[PDB]
Amino acid sequence: EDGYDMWLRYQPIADQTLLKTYQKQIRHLHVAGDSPTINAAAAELQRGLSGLLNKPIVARDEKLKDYSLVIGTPDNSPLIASLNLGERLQALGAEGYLLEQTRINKRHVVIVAANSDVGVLYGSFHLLRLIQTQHALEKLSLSSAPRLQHRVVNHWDNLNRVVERGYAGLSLWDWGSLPNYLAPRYTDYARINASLGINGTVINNVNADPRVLSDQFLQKIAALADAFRPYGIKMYLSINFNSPRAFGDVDTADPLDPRVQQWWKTRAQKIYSYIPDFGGFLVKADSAGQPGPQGYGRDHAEGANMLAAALKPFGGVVFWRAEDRFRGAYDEFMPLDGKFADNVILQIKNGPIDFQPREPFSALFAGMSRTNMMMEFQITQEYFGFATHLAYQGPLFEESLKTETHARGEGSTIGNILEGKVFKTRHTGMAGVINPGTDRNWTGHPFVQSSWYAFGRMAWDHQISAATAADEWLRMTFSNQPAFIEPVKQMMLVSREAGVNYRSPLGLTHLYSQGDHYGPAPWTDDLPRADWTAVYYHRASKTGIGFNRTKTGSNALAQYPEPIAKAWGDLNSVPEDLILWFHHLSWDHRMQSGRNLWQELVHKYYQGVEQVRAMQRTWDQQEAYVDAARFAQVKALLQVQEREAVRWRNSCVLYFQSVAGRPIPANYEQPEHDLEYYKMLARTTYVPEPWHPASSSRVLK
Amino acid sequence: EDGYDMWLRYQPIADQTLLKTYQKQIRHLHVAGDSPTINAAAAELQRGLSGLLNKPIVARDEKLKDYSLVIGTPDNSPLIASLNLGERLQALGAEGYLLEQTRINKRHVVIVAANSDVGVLYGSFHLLRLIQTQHALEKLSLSSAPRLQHRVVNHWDNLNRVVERGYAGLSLWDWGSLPNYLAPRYTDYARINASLGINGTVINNVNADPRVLSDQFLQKIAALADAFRPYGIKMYLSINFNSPRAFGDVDTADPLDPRVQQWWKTRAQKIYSYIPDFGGFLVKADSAGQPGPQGYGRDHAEGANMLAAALKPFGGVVFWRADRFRGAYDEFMPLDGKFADNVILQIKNGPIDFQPREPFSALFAGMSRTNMMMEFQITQEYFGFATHLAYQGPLFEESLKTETHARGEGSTIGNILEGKVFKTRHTGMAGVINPGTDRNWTGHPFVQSSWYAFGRMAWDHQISAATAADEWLRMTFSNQPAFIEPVKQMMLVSREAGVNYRSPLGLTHLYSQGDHYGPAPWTDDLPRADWTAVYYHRASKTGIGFNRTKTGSNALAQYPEPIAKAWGDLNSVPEDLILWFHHLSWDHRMQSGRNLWQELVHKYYQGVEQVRAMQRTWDQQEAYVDAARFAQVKALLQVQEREAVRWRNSCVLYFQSVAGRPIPANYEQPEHDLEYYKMLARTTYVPEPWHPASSSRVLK
Ligand SMILES: CO[C@H]1[C@H](O)[C@@H](O)[C@@H](O)O[C@@H]1C(=O)O
Ligand SMILES: CO[C@H]1[C@H](O)[C@@H](O)[C@@H](O)O[C@@H]1C(=O)O
Ligand SMILES: [Co+2]
Ligand SMILES: [Co+2]
Ligand SMILES: [Co+2]
Ligand SMILES: [Co+2]
Ligand SMILES: [Co+2]
Ligand SMILES: [Co+2]
Ligand SMILES: [Co+2]
Ligand SMILES: [Co+2]
Ligand SMILES: [Co+2]
Ligand SMILES: [Co+2]
Repeated sequence: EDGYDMWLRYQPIADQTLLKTYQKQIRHLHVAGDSPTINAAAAELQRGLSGLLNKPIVARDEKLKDYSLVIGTPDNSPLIASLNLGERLQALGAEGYLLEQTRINKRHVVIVAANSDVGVLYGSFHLLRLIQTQHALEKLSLSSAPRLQHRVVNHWDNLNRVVERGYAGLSLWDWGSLPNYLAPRYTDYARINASLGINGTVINNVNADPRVLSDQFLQKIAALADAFRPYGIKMYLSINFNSPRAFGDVDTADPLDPRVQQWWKTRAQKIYSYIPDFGGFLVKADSAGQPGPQGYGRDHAEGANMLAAALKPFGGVVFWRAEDRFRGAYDEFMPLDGKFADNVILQIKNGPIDFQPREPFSALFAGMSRTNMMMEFQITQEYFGFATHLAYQGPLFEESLKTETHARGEGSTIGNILEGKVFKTRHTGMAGVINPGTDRNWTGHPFVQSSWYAFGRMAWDHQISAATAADEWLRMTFSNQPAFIEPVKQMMLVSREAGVNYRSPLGLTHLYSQGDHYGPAPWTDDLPRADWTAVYYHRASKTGIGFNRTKTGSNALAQYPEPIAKAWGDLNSVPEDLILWFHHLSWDHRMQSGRNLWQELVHKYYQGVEQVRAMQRTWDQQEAYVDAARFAQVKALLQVQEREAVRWRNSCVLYFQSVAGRPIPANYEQPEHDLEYYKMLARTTYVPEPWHPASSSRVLK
Repeated sequence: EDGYDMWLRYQPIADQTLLKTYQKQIRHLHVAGDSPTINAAAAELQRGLSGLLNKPIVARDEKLKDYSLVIGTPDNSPLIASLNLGERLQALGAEGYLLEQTRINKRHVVIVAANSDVGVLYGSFHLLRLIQTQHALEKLSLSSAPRLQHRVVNHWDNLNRVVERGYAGLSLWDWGSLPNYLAPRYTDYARINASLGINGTVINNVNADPRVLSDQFLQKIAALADAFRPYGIKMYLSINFNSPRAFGDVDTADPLDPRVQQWWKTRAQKIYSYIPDFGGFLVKADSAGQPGPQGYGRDHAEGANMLAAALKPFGGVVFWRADRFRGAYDEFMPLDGKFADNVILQIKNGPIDFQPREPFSALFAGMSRTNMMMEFQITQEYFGFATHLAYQGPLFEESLKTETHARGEGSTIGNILEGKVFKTRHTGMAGVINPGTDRNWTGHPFVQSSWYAFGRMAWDHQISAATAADEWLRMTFSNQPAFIEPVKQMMLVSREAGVNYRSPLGLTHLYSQGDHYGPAPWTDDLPRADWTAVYYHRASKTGIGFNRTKTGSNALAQYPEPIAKAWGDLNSVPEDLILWFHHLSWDHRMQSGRNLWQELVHKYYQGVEQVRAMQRTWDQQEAYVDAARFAQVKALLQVQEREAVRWRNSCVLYFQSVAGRPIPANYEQPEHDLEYYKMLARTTYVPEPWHPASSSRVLK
């Protein structure tokens, strides 16, 4: 195996007793419909059932045979219509489905039924997933519908095909041969995403290139959209707010200028002439040298609404990305609550800083009550070790979605807020920055596939656990052997926390080398902005560490609902895993463990390395259950991870020691090298990413 | 089929009668030896014979069975030794081999016999190739030995994994996971190269990163060298001449400074501790802001010899890379004889820079006391990146069979390289392949054929482009004669088509600078005139061409007298080179009867028609090719035709604007005007990750 199939591995069921049972239950595949989407579902079931059941199962439209899988909607399949599903289908809406073992004219059947063709597609993938994961079909009766409307992936891909925060190869999109060459991989990409119910893609970098709106590129993009359409995936583009100027058509991009308004309306007309079901726009504006409305003295609602007005006649939406930097997004956007148009959705990262290994929830989610919102999670491992560290992100996503905000009573979880139940809003969604590439296994590190998987599962149902998604993924990707699943599932579940522990435990954050983000640099000071440095966030000194965000410091806690401000502001109740986000504490503060804060910091850094070492031992125990190639690859990558984790640990412990002046407790292995040595390693250790200039650095001392 | 196997496709022989014959001839595989290299040969034969013959053939060391393939050297295989092959075998040297149907102890056998283990490996690949190309084994008796010593590939790969002039993905070398992860692909890379007898690789860019010589990277590089070693491929590195300074160890890199001499000696000792059979260095120096000896007021021999002295105790070599036309010749000729015996001057086929046709580099006929090797380009820097179909076999054949008259008749470029003209110590050729992580290694499927042809010609420089194409098509696509003939001819015309729609008649250097994707024959006003196009063509209202005769730059005087004579005389100069050497009036009448203006138009239009004919030919092959590669090549040919039209229109309209002559009415008038094509040059996507032009946001 080389990862190309990801979790859609349609190999014969290994449990021979179970295989025989499936073979008895599904002897035929009945498909009456013939739309592109139903055809895609039929093709997936034909290849999937044939592979899993080890016999030729061909989709046919013929008189119903005993022991058939029958798929369709009441509108395209008279067999489905005859069951008179009624209210049972009503609950499923536009994208849901019902899977059920039943009878049609005394024939034994399993149905995949829906209101829409895309619901049939999603249900077909779930039916395959039940078999892939060795679940029984006898007495099957289940229905499901997605809990969020816009379930999207994001690709930070430059048109030169280098991917920003891209650790898995070049951009999938081969502009040089588009629109002429419809590569099979474009269809495989659509299959991967549709298998999770992902229904949208933003294919181009948020650091946006205006060329994507030119005819030259719209023709190429349309060819991708055509490949994606049968699988239910709408096309979206990141836009450059200054495009009217870049195209030399208008001497300003001010959204209140009628010529600018018209430029975008005319451009939307052009887009929809190529892509009649185009989803809309992703916008990064006035952030990091990206142009925006504030460049013309206008606010973000004025800019978003101008774009939204251009898209509204075509049914498009705008995904608008949202002294103490922690306070920034909330302070910028809270005054605009209620000012955005109904087809604008504010796309907000899980936390207020930037995808750090642990962040508290973004206060905007509990504060904006009159604005559509959507979550943005990161899959690509910008902060979790590129393609060389194993870091299943399921637990990060779950932790986020199940976080209680107390916005409006108990049950105001991030997930319930996203679903729209808390504040009663129109558009809902989640976006996942996946940044795959042309590597054979799409994601570089095999385990990044598990993070993509969990994100799509959770976008469908935000209460799905990291454990459940890992169990599925492991079954689908590797093995159904219980003795494999349990230890590898636990290895996955600990991997995120390991990555917190050897980098920045206890509420520490932003300790990375700038701007490449591969390795440690907790000493970083003196950049163009203080909030780019590490020292700004940790504030370590001889007496203590941490950033005071209570009422006696920046009072960022007042940005949160009262119950959260209260819990996090009191040392007696604040979780230790967030503590240094909100409190500057003396090194002698005693933690729950009985250690002082210095000792606890050291313990966590050393624990992260030990957790990696334990993952290595776990993986080595699985040799009998995994193919030799992927086995060897993951074993090797875990060796790289352990070496880097040691570098992280030694770099940060020695750095913080240099500031606190306390000894590393004697039981721990003392670093043989000094802090200067680790500063030298930070300057000289290869940064394994094509995009960031640090990978080209010739510094050797 | 996704290209990953390239030409090593071990699928059952499609001709059922032939398949049965092979199955009767090779029923067993006998391998007595067990060195890493013999094991690699055995593994290749096991997978290849099993695939091709559609039955399990397992390498064994057991009592000889009737109808066996028996491989080895006299030293490792008593069966082979028992044949007492003597002089016939020994004459094939350290890399040659004998393939022969014979008998041993009354058993019917086919032997793969050699003097060395790598010779067994090479012969094993040829044995497989005979089967793959549906050649008969009955009465087989054939021997071969390579005609050049150093048969190397070059990769212009940056350590960030972006490839310079790289149109086939990221660099293969995954530095972030090395040395720990020995990816299967590293072994497959070695297999591909060893199947052609390629015995060296320079893995990193000539625009050299000094970190390759650090312990951090040497550890990584050694892991690659380890993967390559069983396949007979030595590791080489491009070096940065300023490394002593970059490492902070010396405040100069002057090769006459004893501290510099010692720095390189110590560094070589370090390298050879990691890689005991390290091949040596490739060097690009004092070229385009690359550091070199001239930066310290020293000459290229002083610089090369300093590096060479560091490598000599370990048996390593230095591949030193060599009116702009007269540059090279005038720079190295004074140094002929001044280079050490482990220095080899690596010279591009022509004096400019891999242009679609160039006259031979005069250095090849001039340097009579210096080791030389050829450098050819496979990656399509000047032939359309990964979107154009351009088999390069004809370019390499054209070069290698060129008579130079260096020491009278018989002084072909190939004979010079081989050491038959000037007595020499080291011989070779280097091929700039620049593959990457794309599934098919080369982006465009047909770039594989160029890599193939280069490897066959490095082994035997008299192999034709046609012979190499025949083999590659059989191995890669189909053995059906009705397929082979038209697709072979399509391949053979593809180079010339790429000359014709870009720069026929001796025109050159008409590309967009510095990305090189599209036309820009109007380019003037760069920091150096010899970067522009107009410098080369000198087009005016009265004529076109560059005078390199005795009345102009006299570059022809750099060639042997019979070439200077032939090319200086309008009566004998080949028309396909004419504007390299003569500035001619537009009314000059060509052999066709057209005037030069008319002939220029005819050639540009011919190139487009040649691409359209390639399209029609390919469409006729749908029955013989798998659906996926069929569709891919079909689509790429559409892109190529669109780009060829852009090239033709841009250049014809440009030259028209200068000559002020009409395009004859039997040619289709361009869709738009010259300004429109200047706009398309600014705005047409440049499909390469490396060159900054692919990031250009210019829209007008
Ligand atoms: C795509 O830009 C990224 C950027 O690479 C990273 O440094 C950070 O600033 O986040 C940005 C974002 O989320 O837009
Ligand atoms: C690798 O550098 C190349 C360069 O990309 C190209 O522009 C030309 O100058 O040739 C150089 C060379 O052959 O060294
Ligand atoms: Co994988
Ligand atoms: Co870039
Ligand atoms: Co919506
Ligand atoms: Co574990
Ligand atoms: Co202490
Ligand atoms: Co191919
Ligand atoms: Co680069
Ligand atoms: Co030699
Ligand atoms: Co043809
Ligand atoms: Co005329």
